[PDB]
Amino acid sequence: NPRRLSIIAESIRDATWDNWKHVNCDKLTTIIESSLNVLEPAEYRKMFDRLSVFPPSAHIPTILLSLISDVMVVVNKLHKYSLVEKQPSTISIPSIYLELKVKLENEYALHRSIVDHYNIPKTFDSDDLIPPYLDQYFYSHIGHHLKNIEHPERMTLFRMVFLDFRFLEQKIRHNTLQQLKFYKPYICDNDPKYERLVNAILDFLPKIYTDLLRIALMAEDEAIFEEAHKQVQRDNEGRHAVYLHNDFCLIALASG
Amino acid sequence: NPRRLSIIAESIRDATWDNWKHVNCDKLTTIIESSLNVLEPAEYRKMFDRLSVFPPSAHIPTILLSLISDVMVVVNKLHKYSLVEKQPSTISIPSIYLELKVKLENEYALHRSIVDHYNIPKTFDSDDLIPPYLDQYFYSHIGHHLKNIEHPERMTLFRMVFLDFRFLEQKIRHNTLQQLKFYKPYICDNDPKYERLVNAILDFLPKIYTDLLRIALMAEDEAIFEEAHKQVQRDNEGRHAVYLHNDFCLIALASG
Repeated sequence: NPRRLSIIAESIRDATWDNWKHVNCDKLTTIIESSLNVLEPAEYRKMFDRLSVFPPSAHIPTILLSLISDVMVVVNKLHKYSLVEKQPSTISIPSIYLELKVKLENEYALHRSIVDHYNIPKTFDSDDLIPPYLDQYFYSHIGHHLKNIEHPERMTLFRMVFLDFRFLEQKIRHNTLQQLKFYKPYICDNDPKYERLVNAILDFLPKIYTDLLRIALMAEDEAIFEEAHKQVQRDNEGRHAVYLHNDFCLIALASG
Repeated sequence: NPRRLSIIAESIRDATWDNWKHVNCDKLTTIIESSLNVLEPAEYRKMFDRLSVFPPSAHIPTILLSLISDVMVVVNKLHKYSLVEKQPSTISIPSIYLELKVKLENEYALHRSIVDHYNIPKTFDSDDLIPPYLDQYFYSHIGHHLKNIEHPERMTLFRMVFLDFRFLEQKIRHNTLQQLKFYKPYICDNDPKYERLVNAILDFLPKIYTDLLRIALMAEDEAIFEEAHKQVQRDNEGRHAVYLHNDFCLIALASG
């Protein structure tokens, strides 16, 4: 937006990166909070502060905010102001409102939120490894929250040691790098056995019903086949995001 | 009207079912009451609240309105305002104000109202099993009131054991269709021994003075013949719809 660019440019002359992200946390936050001041604080601001846990680029279902027609009427009026855009039927937030104001101001509800960010995903456990995930939230945003809560859920709920979530993520998303972005920045104290085992998994992961279990059989060195057994019991690079009508291709000299 | 339609569409666009009947409990109930603010609670609103005991869309007799001529002029001026249309002398109620206006707001006058709603039919009892039911109200309301009060009065005045209701309702409605709607859900208050007998007679009911006696004679395991003996002491589906004549007809392909 023009005002953010103008204020950032003016701040830079009096650093291109310090004033770009660090400074102006007390000038821009002033005007955006002045705009915020229109809302009734008791009911609205608290619900807004509940929303800090979401990824900066994220869409929000109604049940999650309900945990954290009253809720839908409330979000309706907050949208009516200019603070929460609803679409048919996830809901998202303006970033200019998202990553600046509530980023600065927050209580320790994060834990009460984040355990709820474990409470409902734990309920989303099915007989098989087919849980009713949400396409954008349960597939993507779950990694942040599961890393936020604790370690042991990392070796179970992200199903990296499992196999089904791979199929779910791949088939529902079209696509792969967006998983790697969650495969690398998600390696915490998950012990030597997994630190390294999931790294061996990740080395193979970019290299590509019965097909998935058969290919898991090859990685016998990893426990992937170990649970592929229970599942059956119960081209280096390829682009498909462009579907059809393509002619020619070529590659950067500088390997870029 | 183009007020409830407009507000319901607004609420739905801002769930087609929650906003249909469940939501708007604060915005369809304010307006449905704000319009009624021109009245007084001493005489009008009190009896109007008492009238909530009646079905969502049905009638009200003069005498039963009396026990729950002053009432007559009261409902006359209420008709004048806009509360209770008076017709020749059955009287019916608007469904909007009976249903969405007074359902949420109700004081515990139901006990006296329903005990009176039992007392009047008990007074409306004869030596034989011919009670002085009014044409429409009593036939369509004694079942509800009996289910409201207790099971033995249902056992008596439903006349599942007696045979006279089977004649009176069928020959005063033309049909037994609504008699089946009485029998099917009104099972709760009795005893399961009576309930299985009512199940058997309910199964017998859609299949079909002295003729009724002969029909009841065939059913020997039920008390209907047992009472039919005192009454005399003291086929397949048939519609009969258009009163002039009928030319052609057919059944839907999907049995629908």
